[PDB]
Amino acid sequence: SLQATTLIGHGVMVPGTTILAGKGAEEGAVTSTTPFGVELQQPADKVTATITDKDGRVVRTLEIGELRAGVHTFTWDGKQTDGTTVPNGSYNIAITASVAQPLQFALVQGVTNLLDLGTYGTTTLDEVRQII
Repeated sequence: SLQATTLIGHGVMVPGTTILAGKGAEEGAVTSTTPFGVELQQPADKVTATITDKDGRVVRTLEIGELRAGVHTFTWDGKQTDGTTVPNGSYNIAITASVAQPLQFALVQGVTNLLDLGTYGTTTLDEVRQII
């Protein structure tokens, strides 16, 4: 209970592929995206990430590179392969390495112990790879 409860209000990286893109409501707001990650059981020589929009169109392919085993997180700049910035909305990442567990950002909204992640549903504490 103590360990679950102090996560409320923090972000967690959990299995999933979702990235959210958007702008703040303030003047001058630049598009930002919620972090993504990958868990590797073995170290990786090359790491590639493909990002699709809701229609499933590839808007960017990322070359991540060499990564040691374990948990890693990244933030996409929200720009397409042609330099333009993507509309506000949901995007999905697919990651392959040479098994890869993709990680997505979720906000902890409460507890039930189970973490309530809102839209993402629930997850147990052990499925949390990183707290932010």
